[PDB]
Amino acid sequence: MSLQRIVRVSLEHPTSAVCVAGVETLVDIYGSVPEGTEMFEVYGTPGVDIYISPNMERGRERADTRRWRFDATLEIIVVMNSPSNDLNDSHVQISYHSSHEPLPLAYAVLYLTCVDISLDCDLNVDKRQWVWGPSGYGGILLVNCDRDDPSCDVQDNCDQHVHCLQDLEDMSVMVLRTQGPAALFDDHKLVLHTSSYDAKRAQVFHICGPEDVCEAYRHVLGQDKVSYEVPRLHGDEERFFVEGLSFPDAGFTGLISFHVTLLDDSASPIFTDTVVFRVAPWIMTPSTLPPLEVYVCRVRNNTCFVDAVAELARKAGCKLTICPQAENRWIQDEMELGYVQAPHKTLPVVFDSPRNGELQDFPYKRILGPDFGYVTREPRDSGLDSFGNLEVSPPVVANGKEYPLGRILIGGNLPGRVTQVVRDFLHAQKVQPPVELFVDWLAVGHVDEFLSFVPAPDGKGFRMLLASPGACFKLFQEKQKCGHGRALLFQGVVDDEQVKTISINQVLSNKDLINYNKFVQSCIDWNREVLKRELGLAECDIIDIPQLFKTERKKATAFFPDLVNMLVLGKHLGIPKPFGPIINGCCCLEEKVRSLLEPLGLHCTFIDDFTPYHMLHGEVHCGTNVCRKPFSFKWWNMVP
Amino acid sequence: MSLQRIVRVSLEHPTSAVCVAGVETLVDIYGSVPEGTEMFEVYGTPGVDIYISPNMERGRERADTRRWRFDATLEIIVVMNSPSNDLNDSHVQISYHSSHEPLPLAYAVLYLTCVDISLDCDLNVDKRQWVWGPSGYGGILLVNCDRDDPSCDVQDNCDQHVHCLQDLEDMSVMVLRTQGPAALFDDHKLVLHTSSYDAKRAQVFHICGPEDVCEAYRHVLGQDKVSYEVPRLHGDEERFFVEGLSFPDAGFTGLISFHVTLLDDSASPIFTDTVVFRVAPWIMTPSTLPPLEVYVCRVRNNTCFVDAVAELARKAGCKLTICPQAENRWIQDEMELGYVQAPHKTLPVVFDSPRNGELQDFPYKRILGPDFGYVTREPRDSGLDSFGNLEVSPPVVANGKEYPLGRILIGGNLPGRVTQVVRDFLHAQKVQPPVELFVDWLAVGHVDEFLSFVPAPDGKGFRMLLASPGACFKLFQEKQKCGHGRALLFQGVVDDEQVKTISINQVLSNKDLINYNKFVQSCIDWNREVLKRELGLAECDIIDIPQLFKTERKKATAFFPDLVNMLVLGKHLGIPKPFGPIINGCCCLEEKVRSLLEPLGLHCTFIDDFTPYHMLHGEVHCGTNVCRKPFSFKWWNMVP
Ligand SMILES: *CC(=N)NCCC[C@H](NC(=O)c1ccccc1)C(N)=O
Ligand SMILES: *CC(=N)NCCC[C@H](NC(=O)c1ccccc1)C(N)=O
Ligand SMILES: [Ca+2]
Ligand SMILES: [Ca+2]
Ligand SMILES: [Ca+2]
Ligand SMILES: [Ca+2]
Ligand SMILES: [Ca+2]
Ligand SMILES: [Ca+2]
Ligand SMILES: [Ca+2]
Ligand SMILES: [Ca+2]
Ligand SMILES: [Ca+2]
Ligand SMILES: [Ca+2]
Ligand SMILES: [Cl-]
Ligand SMILES: [Cl-]
Ligand SMILES: [Cl-]
Ligand SMILES: [Cl-]
Ligand SMILES: [Cl-]
Ligand SMILES: [Cl-]
Ligand SMILES: [Cl-]
Ligand SMILES: [Cl-]
Repeated sequence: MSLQRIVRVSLEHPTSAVCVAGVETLVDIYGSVPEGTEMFEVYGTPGVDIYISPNMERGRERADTRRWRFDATLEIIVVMNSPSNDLNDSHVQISYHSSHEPLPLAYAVLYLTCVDISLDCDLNVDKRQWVWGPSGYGGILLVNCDRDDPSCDVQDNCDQHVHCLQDLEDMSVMVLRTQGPAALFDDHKLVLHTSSYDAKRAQVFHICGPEDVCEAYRHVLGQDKVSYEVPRLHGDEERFFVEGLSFPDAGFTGLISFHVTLLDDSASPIFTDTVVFRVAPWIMTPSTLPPLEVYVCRVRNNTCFVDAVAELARKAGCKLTICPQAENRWIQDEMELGYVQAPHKTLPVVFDSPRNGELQDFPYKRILGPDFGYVTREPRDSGLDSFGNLEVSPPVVANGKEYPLGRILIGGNLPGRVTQVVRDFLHAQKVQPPVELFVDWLAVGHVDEFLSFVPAPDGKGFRMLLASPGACFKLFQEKQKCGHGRALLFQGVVDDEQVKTISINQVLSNKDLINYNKFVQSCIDWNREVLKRELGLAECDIIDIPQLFKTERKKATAFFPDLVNMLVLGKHLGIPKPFGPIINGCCCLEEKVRSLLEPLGLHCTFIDDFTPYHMLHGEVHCGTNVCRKPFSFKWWNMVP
Repeated sequence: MSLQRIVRVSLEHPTSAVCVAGVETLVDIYGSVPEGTEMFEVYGTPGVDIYISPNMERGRERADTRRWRFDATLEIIVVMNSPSNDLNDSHVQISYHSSHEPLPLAYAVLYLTCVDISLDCDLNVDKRQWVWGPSGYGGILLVNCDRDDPSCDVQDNCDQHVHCLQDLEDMSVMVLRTQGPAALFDDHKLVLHTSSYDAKRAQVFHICGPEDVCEAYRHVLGQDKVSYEVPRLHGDEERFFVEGLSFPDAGFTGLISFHVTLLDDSASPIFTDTVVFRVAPWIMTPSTLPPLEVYVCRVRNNTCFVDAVAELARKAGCKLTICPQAENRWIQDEMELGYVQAPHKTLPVVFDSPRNGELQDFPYKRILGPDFGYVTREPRDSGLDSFGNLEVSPPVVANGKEYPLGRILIGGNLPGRVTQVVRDFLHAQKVQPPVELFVDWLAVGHVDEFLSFVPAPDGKGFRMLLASPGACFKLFQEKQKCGHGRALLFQGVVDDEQVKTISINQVLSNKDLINYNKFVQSCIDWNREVLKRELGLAECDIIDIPQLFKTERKKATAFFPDLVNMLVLGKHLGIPKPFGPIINGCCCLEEKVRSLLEPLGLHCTFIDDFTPYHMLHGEVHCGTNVCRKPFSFKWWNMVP
C-alpha cells in the first residue's frame, strides 16, 4: 500500500540506484540468468532489508538466510528505512548458483543511496486525500483575514511579506525533512511547488533565520510563484509557513495541494510527496450560545435604548461595544459575526453585508482587531435583503442527516431574493446547509422579523419562537370575554404625532386588519412547516408569540412593537416593550410574553423603543448585534 | 414524509381552500374556540379522509367517528386522494360542543377543491434527487448527437423544431397529469419551467397533435424559453418530450430540473412539483468486448494491409468499413467509438479528436448515421497526444473501489500532456475514472504503443500485455545460447532503401541500443507499477511482449514492428509482422508471440505492414479503429 518502484540490475555492470526511505523497490534483471541457473542467494549491507515473495500471494519473508531454488515467479523487495550517511554506502548482491559448478555462475550488484524525503504539516492514512468524519484526516488552513500588524491599515492577506511577530500564529506550519548525504544534492534538485490555481489561493513562506527576523520568512510560493528550489539552509529539515488567501466559494472546493519533488538533472523525477490543506469555512453562531460582546448604535435621538441595552447586557457579562453616530442604527444589518476554526487558533470573523450606506465603514475600520478576521461579498451588478435576513439555527437532526452546527436561514420567494454571491458563499461553507425561507411578504423582509431561537433547558435545549397573529387573536378574544375590550394599546407612550390609541374591541372588530393578519399568519405557517421539516422540530419546541401587523401597501410592517426579533443573551433576553392593553396596571402582552418565556428560566426585560425604533421598521434585535462563543463540536468531523 | 400545508378556518365565515391530491393539510383555526368548549366533532364529505393525532407522536386515527375531548395538543389532518369533479364539491365541518348546552357551540366549515397535479417521466423515493447505486432512482436524458433526419447536414441538437419521425426515440417522455374541475383553471395558472442554466442544456417540446404531425411537437422550453403555460390541450394529461443538448463537462454536473407550478392569480403558488434528469455520460469500450465494425484506411500505397484486415476481421463477424483516400491512414487517432446508454435507446457515439488535418472530415461526414451520436472538443488555444493516447481498461477492482466499466487511460508526464478540455470531458463522464500515465518518452507518445488488453478465459477474463525490451533481451540471449546469433532480423521484407539487416549478435552486442532499451523498459516498468496499483492486477494477468526501440533523438520509436498495438477482435487478433530472426524458416518473434498468446485460445495472424506503416511510426492498431458491443452492466448503479 506504499509507493512501488522497479529497479533492474545487469549481470554486466553494477547499478547505482537511489531510493527513498520506507519505499519498497522490486529488484529484477535485464535479460536472462546464466544458462544453467538452478538456485540463487541474495545479500545486503546492514540496514538494507531484503524480502522474497511469490508474485501471487503477499506474504513476505527474509531472503538473505538460505540458498533459494530459482523461480521466475518470485520477486525480491529491497527497503531501506534509514537514510545513508554517504553515497552508495550500502548495496545488494544477487548471486546465481548451479549444482554443477561449486562457484557462483554470475553476480548482480546494485549500490544504493538512501534519502529520507517527506513533506508533512499536521496529518490529522493516505496524506493526499481529505476525508470527512471522526475517522478523517487532513490539514486545516485558515484565511488570515485580520490585522495583527498595527502598521497596516489593510488586511493581513494583502502583503507578500510578514511584518508582524504574531501574524505567524494564523498560518500553518509545514516541515520538509530531507535527510541524506549532502553530496547527493550536488547532483539532485529539491523542488517545492503547487498548481497555479492553488497558488492564487494561498501563500507559502520559507524560513532563513529562526523565530527572530521578519525578513527571514522569505516568500517562496504566491500568486506568480508556483515553484521554488529549497536550498536546505537548515539541514535535513526546512520549515514553511502557509497562509490562505480565500474562503471556499462557488468555484473553489477548498483544497490546496503542495508538492515536493526530488529531481535527477545530472531532470527526471524519482520521488514526489504531497500535502493537502483544507480551507476552514465560516461558521455562524445561533442565539443559543453564550454571548461575548454586544454591539449597539447611538444615534441623534437614541437616549434610553443604549442605557437599557447596557443595564440588561451586564447580567450576561458582555463587552457592550457602542458606536458614536453610525453616520445616521441597524447594526444587525451590516455585519454577521461568525468564526473560523483551526486546531491551533480559532478566530472570530466578521462578514460584511453588501447593504451599504449607513454602517459601511464600521466593519473594515473598527471591528477587525488582532484576532478578528474580515470577509465581505459585493456583487458586480443589488441587495435588498441583507443580514437581517441571515440567521442560524441550533444543532438539529432532519432528513436523517445530523446538523451539529445548525443550518443557515435566509429568506426569499418561491416563484421569485438575497444576492447570488452571498448565497454562493453560504452554500460553499458546506458546514451549515442553508434553508431558504419565505420572507418576501414583509416590508423590509428579514428572517429575524418572525423567527427567533431561545435557549431553554428542556426538550431540545432550545425553543423556536414564531410570530403568530392567531396568538394575538386568542389573547384579545380571551380578554374580551372578561370585559377589558375598552383597554387601550398605545396608551402609555410618548406621543408626538399622536399615534392613535386603538382598543381591543376596535382591533378585533376591524375586518381589514383581521383579514390581513390572517394572511400574515398563513405566510408564517408556511414558513413554520418548512422549518419543522428542515430542522426536525415538533410543536413541543415551537412557541407562538402574539404579534399583529400594520400595512400601508401590499407588504407588512409591525402593528405594535415586534415581540420576536429580540436580543437573546443566554439567560437574559431584551424584548421590545409592546405597549399593549393595560388591564390591571400591567401590559397584558408582557404578561403573555412572561407566561410563555419565564417558565423556561429566562427573564424578560422590556425596553421602550417606540420612538427610536419600530417607527423605522426595526426592533431591539435590529439595533443589536452580538458574537458568541464558538461551538464545542469541531467542524472537521461533520460528514456533510 | 410528504408535503405539509396548514389551512386555518374561522368560526365567522367558511373557507374555500384548494388542496392537491395526496397532500396532507393540517386544519386549525384563527383565534380561540367558544368560551365553554369541552369537546368537538369533525365530519367530512365522502372521499375526504380526516385523521386526529397528537402533536408529539405520529400515529394517525380516523377522527369522524366519536366526540373527542378538546385538547389543544391534538391536530386534524385532511387528505383527498382523489380529485374533485366540481368546485367545492367536498367539505369538512368542525363542531365545538359543551356538556352545558345540548346544541353545538359553533361550527367551522372548510370547502375543498381537490386537484391532482403531478409531473413524472420515469421514476427509476423523493423524485427531486438523483442517487447512485442499485437502490437508486432518477430519470435518464440523452444528448441526441446523431442525424436521424436525412434533410439536415447538421446535428439533431441544433434545430428548434422536430422534423424527423424517429428522432423522438432519442428523447425522453415526461407526463403531466392535471386532473380536476375545468373551471378551476379559469382561476388558476399552470406553469412549466426550468432554470436558465438547465434551459441552455436541454430542450422541451409540448404536443398539440398525437404521433402524426411534426409541427405539433411545439418547442416550449429552450435556450431563451425558461417558462411556458400549459393549456391542457389534451385533458388531465399533457405529454412532453425533452432532449439534452450537452454532455457532462467541467462546469455541468449533469443534472437538469423541470418544475410544474399551480398559481392562484385571481399570482401566488400553492403547489410545485419537480423532476430531475441526469445526462447520460459517454462510455468507452475496451478491447475485451466483442467487436461490431472494423475501420481502416486505403492510401496511395496501401495494397495488402486492407486485404489482410478484411480476411482477418471476417472471422469475428465485423462490418469492415473502408475509407477511400483519407486525404493522405491513422484512423485510430481521429476518433474514439464509445456509446451513451439509456433505458430506452442506447446509442453509440463517436468522439472526434482535436488532432485534425488528415481525417478531420471523416467523423462529421460519414460516421454519424441514424443511431450514431457525435461529440467533439476543440481548445481555444494544441493537441500532440490525441486518441492514440486514449484507451480504456476492462472492469477492475482497485483501492477498494470497484470499476465495472473499467478506467480511462491517457498519457502524459509527471513534472510536465493531452489538452485540458479532453481531460475535463473524460473526468466529467464520472463513470470510468481516468488514470494518467507516462507516455511522453515515446516519439509520438500514445498509450496504445506499449499497452494492450486482450480477452482470455482465465484469471480475470483478460490479460494486460506490455512491451518489454527485457523480454527481447531474454529471447535473443536464449537463442544465442543455441548458436543462431547469425540469424538476421530484417531478412525477408521488400527493401527499397535497403533497411540494414541486423543480426542477433549485432543487436545484443550494441551498447547504445541495449542501454536505450534498458531506459525504455524502466519507463515501461514505472507505467507497469502504476497500472498494477490503479487496476488491481497481478503478474498472473500481465504478459511481457518482446519489443526493441529505435531512436534518432531523445525520444523513442520502434526498432522492429511493434507486436503490442495490435487489432484485438475477441478471439482473433491482427498483430504486425515483426520480421524477426528466422531460425528454422519461421520468425522466432512470431513463435514467442504464439507461445504467449495462443495458450489463451487466441489465434495470431501477422500482417506485413513494414512498407505501409512502422516507417511512419504506426502499426495495425494505429490504422484500425473498432466499435464494440456495450457493457451489460448499466451505468446508473455505479456508486462513484
Ligand atoms: C430587524 C431589521 N434588520 N430591520 C431593518 C430596518 C428597516 C430599514 N428601514 C428604514 O431604514 C426606513 C425607515 C423609514 C423609511 C424608509 C426606510 C431597512 N431599509 O432595512
Ligand atoms: C499508434 C498511432 N496512433 N501512431 C500514430 C502515427 C504517428 C504519426 N506520425 C507521422 O505521421 C509522421 C511520419 C513521418 C514523419 C513525421 C510524422 C503521428 N504524427 O501521429
Ligand atoms: Ca502578512
Ligand atoms: Ca494576522
Ligand atoms: Ca458593507
Ligand atoms: Ca492572529
Ligand atoms: Ca443576522
Ligand atoms: Ca431535432
Ligand atoms: Ca436524432
Ligand atoms: Ca477532428
Ligand atoms: Ca435516433
Ligand atoms: Ca483509442
Ligand atoms: Cl534502474
Ligand atoms: Cl455553490
Ligand atoms: Cl397558532
Ligand atoms: Cl412607558
Ligand atoms: Cl387558508
Ligand atoms: Cl472536472
Ligand atoms: Cl521482464
Ligand atoms: Cl515476407
